[PDB]
Amino acid sequence: VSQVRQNYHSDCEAAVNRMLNLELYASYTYSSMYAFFDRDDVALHNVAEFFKEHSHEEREHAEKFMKYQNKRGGRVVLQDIKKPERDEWGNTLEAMQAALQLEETVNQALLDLHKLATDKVDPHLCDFLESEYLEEQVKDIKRIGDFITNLKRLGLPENGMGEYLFDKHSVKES
Amino acid sequence: VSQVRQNYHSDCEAAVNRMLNLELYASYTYSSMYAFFDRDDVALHNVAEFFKEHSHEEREHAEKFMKYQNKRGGRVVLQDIKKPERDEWGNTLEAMQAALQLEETVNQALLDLHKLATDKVDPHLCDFLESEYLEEQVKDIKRIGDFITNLKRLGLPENGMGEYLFDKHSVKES
Amino acid sequence: VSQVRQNYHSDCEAAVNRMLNLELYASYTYSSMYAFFDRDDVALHNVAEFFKEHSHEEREHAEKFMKYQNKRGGRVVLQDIKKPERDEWGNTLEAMQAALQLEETVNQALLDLHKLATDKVDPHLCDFLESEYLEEQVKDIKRIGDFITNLKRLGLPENGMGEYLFDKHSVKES
Amino acid sequence: VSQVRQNYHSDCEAAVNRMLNLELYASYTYSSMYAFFDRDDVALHNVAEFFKEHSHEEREHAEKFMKYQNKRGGRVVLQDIKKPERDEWGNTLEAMQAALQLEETVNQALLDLHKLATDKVDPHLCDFLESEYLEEQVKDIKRIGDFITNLKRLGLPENGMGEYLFDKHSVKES
Ligand SMILES: [Cl-]
Ligand SMILES: [Cl-]
Ligand SMILES: [Cl-]
Ligand SMILES: [Cl-]
Ligand SMILES: [Cl-]
Ligand SMILES: [Cl-]
Ligand SMILES: [Cl-]
Ligand SMILES: [Cl-]
Ligand SMILES: [Cl-]
Ligand SMILES: [Cl-]
Ligand SMILES: [Cl-]
Ligand SMILES: [Cl-]
Ligand SMILES: [Cl-]
Ligand SMILES: [Cl-]
Ligand SMILES: [Cl-]
Ligand SMILES: [Cl-]
Ligand SMILES: [Cl-]
Ligand SMILES: [Cl-]
Ligand SMILES: [Cl-]
Ligand SMILES: [Cl-]
Ligand SMILES: [Cl-]
Ligand SMILES: [Cl-]
Ligand SMILES: [Cl-]
Ligand SMILES: [Cl-]
Ligand SMILES: [Cl-]
Ligand SMILES: [Cl-]
Ligand SMILES: [Cl-]
Ligand SMILES: [Cl-]
Ligand SMILES: [Cl-]
Ligand SMILES: [Cl-]
Ligand SMILES: [Cl-]
Ligand SMILES: [Cl-]
Ligand SMILES: [Cl-]
Ligand SMILES: [Cl-]
Ligand SMILES: [Cl-]
Ligand SMILES: [Cl-]
Ligand SMILES: [Cl-]
Ligand SMILES: [Cl-]
Ligand SMILES: [Cl-]
Ligand SMILES: [Cl-]
Ligand SMILES: [Cl-]
Ligand SMILES: [Cl-]
Ligand SMILES: [Cl-]
Ligand SMILES: [Cl-]
Ligand SMILES: [Mg+2]
Ligand SMILES: [Mg+2]
Ligand SMILES: [Mg+2]
Ligand SMILES: [Mg+2]
Ligand SMILES: [Mg+2]
Ligand SMILES: [Mg+2]
Ligand SMILES: [Mg+2]
Ligand SMILES: [Mg+2]
Ligand SMILES: [Mg+2]
Ligand SMILES: [Mg+2]
Ligand SMILES: [Mg+2]
Ligand SMILES: [Mg+2]
Ligand SMILES: [Mg+2]
Ligand SMILES: [Mg+2]
Ligand SMILES: [Mg+2]
Ligand SMILES: [Mg+2]
Ligand SMILES: [Mg+2]
Ligand SMILES: [Mg+2]
Ligand SMILES: [Mg+2]
Ligand SMILES: [Mg+2]
Ligand SMILES: [Mg+2]
Ligand SMILES: [Mg+2]
Ligand SMILES: [Mg+2]
Ligand SMILES: [Mg+2]
Ligand SMILES: [Mg+2]
Ligand SMILES: [Mg+2]
Ligand SMILES: [Mg+2]
Ligand SMILES: [Mg+2]
Ligand SMILES: [Mg+2]
Ligand SMILES: [Mg+2]
Ligand SMILES: [Mg+2]
Ligand SMILES: [Mg+2]
Ligand SMILES: [Mg+2]
Ligand SMILES: [Mg+2]
Ligand SMILES: [Mg+2]
Ligand SMILES: [Mg+2]
Repeated sequence: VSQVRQNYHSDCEAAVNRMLNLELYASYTYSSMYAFFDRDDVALHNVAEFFKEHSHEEREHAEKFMKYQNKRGGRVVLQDIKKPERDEWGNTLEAMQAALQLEETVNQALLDLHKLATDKVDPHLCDFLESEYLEEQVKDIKRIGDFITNLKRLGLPENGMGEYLFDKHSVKES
Repeated sequence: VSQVRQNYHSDCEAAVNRMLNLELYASYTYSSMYAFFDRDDVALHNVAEFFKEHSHEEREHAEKFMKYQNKRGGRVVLQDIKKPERDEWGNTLEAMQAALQLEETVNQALLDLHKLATDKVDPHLCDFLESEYLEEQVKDIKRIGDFITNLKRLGLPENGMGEYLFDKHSVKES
Repeated sequence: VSQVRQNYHSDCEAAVNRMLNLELYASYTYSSMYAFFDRDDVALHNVAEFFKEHSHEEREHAEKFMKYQNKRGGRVVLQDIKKPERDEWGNTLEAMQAALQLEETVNQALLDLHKLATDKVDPHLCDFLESEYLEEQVKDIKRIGDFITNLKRLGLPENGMGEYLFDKHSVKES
Repeated sequence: VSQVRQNYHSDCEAAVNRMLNLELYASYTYSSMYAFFDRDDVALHNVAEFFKEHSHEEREHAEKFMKYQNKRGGRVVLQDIKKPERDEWGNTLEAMQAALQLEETVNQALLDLHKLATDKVDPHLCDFLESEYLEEQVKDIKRIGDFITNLKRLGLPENGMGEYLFDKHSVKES
């Protein structure tokens, strides 16, 4: 047993490792989206850079779980990072719809971990999730939902001019 | 009778309280518009912020009537602030049309108060309305009429791309 | 159902709308206090400005609930904003006593919402209340209790010189 | 007839000369108050300086009527400036009560001149009064009423400590 370990349940330790893996998985999916939108036959570079930044964010969130695990005296255990579900992402609407689902999946895992931390009476883990994850998750989901509404408004998937304009005006110029 | 009161008719005092209530009512309607355009299924954030700023303006104009009332030795009497007529506002065109009607209503109440102040030979109240309200009212009505013309030009309500572009180009970026 | 909605109970959504209304109600009561202390026959302008600032704070806290509601995919539903319980507020002691009761009422509604969020296993709503409301509420209650103790010390309600001095020294010069 | 004169009734010209005299009269009364509060056996120097500043303000307002008269092609006609009604002013309360009455008298003369300008269809004279006089008059009356309320609160005329404190805290330090 680690000399620092206190009030840290084995189940929470294991769930933190799973959460670490899921954040790496999410980062990898966003990287795939980046590379798709960077293609010469897709060529929406502001959308591409949005996904690249989100890939970096998810990787940072993985690293935070690693640091957390060690702070509590748990032990980081890594597994394979599964490739993304798709090799190509259709268009900006399809990608953002997939991003929404991914954020919802990550959010459910965070909420499930909070339930487990609550069940095991671990307020430090509860605080960690609430302070570092749950609100930024809600913000990201809201942003992507807002995007989807605008892409539909712009006539995606059929309206290429709409898709062009989204890339110029809804995501930051890169 | 207040020690400061001079040339201030009871009818004007009461009409100032009604005007205070109407400005609060107007502020509340603009707040509702703000919240509508902030929805994830509406998501026109520059339009939303336009209405939020107008809500704050109308609240400031209410406060100015309160300060006025006391300066003249009248007594502020508050009533309920009625909820807005609608819970949802359709789209940017419908909202701006409602905003135009609201500004016209507020303008008519201001013009009616000026008539009353004139009838009661109250030049200080006349000056107040002319200097602090009537011209800014005309400017706001003109701005919103200009907006409506452009929203029609852009093909509202059917043309979502038009609605998107209005939000990017006609209202200030927030 | 909103595309962003996750782990958000209908009961919580409705309680958030009620909380929004209560903050608007509170703002309106403080506005009334402002106008009372601004009267020529009351004329305690630092006290007046204290209440004006608190009215603006409560309105900002209402706006935060609106933004919250939309972030979670709930729907803002507005009701009338009831006028304050009194048209005149006696003196600084009576007003501060009413302010204390109002803050206690708002605090109880916040604590009740936290209980509901807890019952519905909504940690994001719990965090929101804890991070944005509950501590600032405790601070405001403490400040007003401290004020009441000093107003009693100063001999309110009978001691006008005491009331004058409170306005010069206990609330910020405006 | 002056080469510049247009739409300027003889009655208005004469009333402007009377108004000029009244402003000089008012200035002189405030000067008397200044000298009273400067006495070694009165010695309220912030109150004294308040009245001195008001004497200078009223003299500037006289000068503005002179300039007005010439701008319209009327002719400045001066009369004696009557000494103030009192040689000594009692205490701060009595003085402020007299100041209130004086401001009310000046305000009534301004309102009477506005009525005359209205009757003679002189919008330039109306504008002049509204823009340069009527609102600053209302502000001064409000300020002095507020002062009187506070002097009563402080226990004037009997409470010397109250009178001392007013001089330190309600009027600007000179
Ligand atoms: Cl342990
Ligand atoms: Cl423990
Ligand atoms: Cl364990
Ligand atoms: Cl895993
Ligand atoms: Cl596998
Ligand atoms: Cl694929
Ligand atoms: Cl495409
Ligand atoms: Cl967070
Ligand atoms: Cl958006
Ligand atoms: Cl289309
Ligand atoms: Cl957008
Ligand atoms: Cl009157
Ligand atoms: Cl009159
Ligand atoms: Cl009347
Ligand atoms: Cl009303
Ligand atoms: Cl009703
Ligand atoms: Cl509706
Ligand atoms: Cl729309
Ligand atoms: Cl104006
Ligand atoms: Cl325009
Ligand atoms: Cl069209
Ligand atoms: Cl435009
Ligand atoms: Cl839900
Ligand atoms: Cl859940
Ligand atoms: Cl539900
Ligand atoms: Cl309600
Ligand atoms: Cl009711
Ligand atoms: Cl009452
Ligand atoms: Cl009082
Ligand atoms: Cl807080
Ligand atoms: Cl204190
Ligand atoms: Cl006492
Ligand atoms: Cl204090
Ligand atoms: Cl003429
Ligand atoms: Cl003419
Ligand atoms: Cl003539
Ligand atoms: Cl004369
Ligand atoms: Cl004589
Ligand atoms: Cl005398
Ligand atoms: Cl004295
Ligand atoms: Cl003025
Ligand atoms: Cl004062
Ligand atoms: Cl006393
Ligand atoms: Cl004062
Ligand atoms: Mg060891
Ligand atoms: Mg284990
Ligand atoms: Mg595989
Ligand atoms: Mg618990
Ligand atoms: Mg936080
Ligand atoms: Mg984020
Ligand atoms: Mg996120
Ligand atoms: Mg996240
Ligand atoms: Mg463009
Ligand atoms: Mg552009
Ligand atoms: Mg009285
Ligand atoms: Mg009345
Ligand atoms: Mg109703
Ligand atoms: Mg007229
Ligand atoms: Mg103007
Ligand atoms: Mg305006
Ligand atoms: Mg307006
Ligand atoms: Mg207006
Ligand atoms: Mg939907
Ligand atoms: Mg419901
Ligand atoms: Mg009622
Ligand atoms: Mg917390
Ligand atoms: Mg905190
Ligand atoms: Mg606070
Ligand atoms: Mg509070
Ligand atoms: Mg609070
Ligand atoms: Mg002191
Ligand atoms: Mg001091
Ligand atoms: Mg000549
Ligand atoms: Mg003549
Ligand atoms: Mg004589
Ligand atoms: Mg006029
Ligand atoms: Mg003016
Ligand atoms: Mg003045
Ligand atoms: Mg004046
Ligand atoms: Mg004046």
